[PDB]
Amino acid sequence: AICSALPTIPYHKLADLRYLSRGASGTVSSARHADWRVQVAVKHLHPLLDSERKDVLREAEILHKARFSYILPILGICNEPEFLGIVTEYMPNGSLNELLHRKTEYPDVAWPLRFRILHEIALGVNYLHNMTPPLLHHDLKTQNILLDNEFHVKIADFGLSKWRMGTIIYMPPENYESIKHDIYSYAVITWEVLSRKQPFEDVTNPLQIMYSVSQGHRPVINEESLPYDIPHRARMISLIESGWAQNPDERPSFLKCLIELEPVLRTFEEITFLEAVIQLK
Amino acid sequence: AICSALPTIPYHKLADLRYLSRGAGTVSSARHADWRVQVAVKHLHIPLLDSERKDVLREAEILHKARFSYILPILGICNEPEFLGIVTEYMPNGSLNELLHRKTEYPDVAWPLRFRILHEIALGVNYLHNMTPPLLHHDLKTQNILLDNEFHVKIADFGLSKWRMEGGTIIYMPPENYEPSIKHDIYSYAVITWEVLSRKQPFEDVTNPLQIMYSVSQGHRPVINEESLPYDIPHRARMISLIESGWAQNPDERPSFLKCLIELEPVLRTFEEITFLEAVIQLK
Ligand SMILES: CC(C)(C)S(=O)(=O)c1cc2c(Nc3ccc4scnc4c3)ncnc2cc1OCCOP(=O)(O)O
Ligand SMILES: CC(C)(C)S(=O)(=O)c1cc2c(Nc3ccc4scnc4c3)ncnc2cc1OCCOP(=O)(O)O
Ligand SMILES: [Ca+2]
Repeated sequence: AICSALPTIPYHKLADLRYLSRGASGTVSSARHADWRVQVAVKHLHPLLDSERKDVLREAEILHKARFSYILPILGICNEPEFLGIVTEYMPNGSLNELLHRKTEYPDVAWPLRFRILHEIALGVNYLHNMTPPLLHHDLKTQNILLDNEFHVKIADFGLSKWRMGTIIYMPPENYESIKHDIYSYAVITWEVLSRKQPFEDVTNPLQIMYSVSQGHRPVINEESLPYDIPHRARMISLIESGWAQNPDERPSFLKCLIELEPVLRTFEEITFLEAVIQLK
Repeated sequence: AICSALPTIPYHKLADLRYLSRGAGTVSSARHADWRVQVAVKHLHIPLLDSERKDVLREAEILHKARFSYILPILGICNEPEFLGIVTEYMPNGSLNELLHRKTEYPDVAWPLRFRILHEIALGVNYLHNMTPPLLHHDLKTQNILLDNEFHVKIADFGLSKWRMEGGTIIYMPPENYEPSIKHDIYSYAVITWEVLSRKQPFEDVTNPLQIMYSVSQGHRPVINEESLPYDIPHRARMISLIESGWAQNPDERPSFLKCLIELEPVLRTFEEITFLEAVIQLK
């Protein structure tokens, strides 16, 4: 019956508070804890509403309960009449979205690192699904896979997460009008990691995406999207195709997904991961 | 308020249970059958005394409560009539002790990494001291500073730790702790700093540890000279000053970890980011 309380952080302890980004989830700022002498990230509201207050506390409780090696570590809650935010560790290398799509900043993203990121996303989500009761993330995207100083994964944005009791490109078609949601989002992420392409890039209207996916269309699998030189290409296409299956029942569990990925990750020597990171800006 | 429960891990979920080391308990590596991750298990030497049981659950609770970036992350408690242990993340690069003293395996341990390790030990301990009530480690040693895949620090062994409200080595113990304090950890930290910068065993020339205690109680400390600490150590003067104030005979004259961090922050900024990655690739 061992319990841990989430610390409360007085707002005045957050020095050098500097805006990072703004989204549907909230505003993100970087700061430094005055006493802990560490860099932190604060996901705050930035006009006060008590409905938004309950949302932030809900997210903070989920993150506190869901602590694991591949989940964004929550450091405390900053709860004041003036300000409200979730204080977490600062991820110096940002998101998987930027790593994949900022091609001038990152001309090369070595295969070992790409596969390690995919393994760690699967490890993080599997942990969530294995909790009592299971936690389902329900908003996985390359924007929510944060990367620490050594490009290790930290899953963020627990705003839509649910206890099993914006963009639509990662959403399973049955969700337009389930434990099998996250695996679908994961198959799209996998495709995106291996291609460095935006899913449905040639599609201008998101209603056209939604209609196509509802009819069984998926991001294109060919020589141009997934080149023949991808290590374990056949096996990876198989995983992607089972993950984004039209029938949710036919999509694998993250356990099955990990049992498949484990022999692939063992083909890479340990030093090749370190070498991949040192190559990166 | 927001509370988190420490998961309970059935023993049968720990596959490939292999012995790592034994000490004042036993540490084994395993893999979680459902989580598909490598874990470390600090368990009792396989007889189950109810006094030893309370000790494990006490440490498990301290580790759960003390979660931070530089503290060994607890994953769960394995509590069964058959077996009892603390399940944590596996630290693939072992301890600071091995890094420093396994000189054939590691001929060079670059200065940036050494300073980063010292910064992270100070960050970890400072966090403990800043809790309400403060947590005091009371058993810091190079054997208890574990190193992850990229040689980032994780402080372990909370067995002697306390809330400010048989064993081994005494070389990190302040002389006032000998016979029957918030200033204990800073003393252990000064010895660790000396050890990191020298790659030498404190009081190497002294065969008997009781002779060490007699020496320390008299005001003797590990030697500070050209041979122990060469003149080519980056920020040598500043570091000697930190070490000497940290292990002072008078506890009142020892700095807080905050003061220690405020001093170390400008030193760590002198090193370029790539030098930390380079230091780690050299060690592989
Ligand atoms: C995602 C991004 C790269 C556009 S960012 O917003 O600039 C960013 C976000 C961070 C974060 N976000 C967070 C914090 C708390 C919670 S509670 C649930 N979900 C969250 C998410 N957390 C940690 N570190 C972050 C770092 C970020 O960017 C890195 C800085 O980029 P740069 O200025 O280019 O060096
Ligand atoms: C310290 C060592 C290197 C001699 S080790 O014993 O081989 C070791 C220990 C680990 C650990 N210890 C632990 C576990 C749980 C608790 S609860 C409070 N304190 C602790 C401390 N935890 C995590 N990883 C460890 C890794 C260790 O070995 C390094 C790798 O050795 P090898 O497999 O031979 O390469
Ligand atoms: Ca070597």
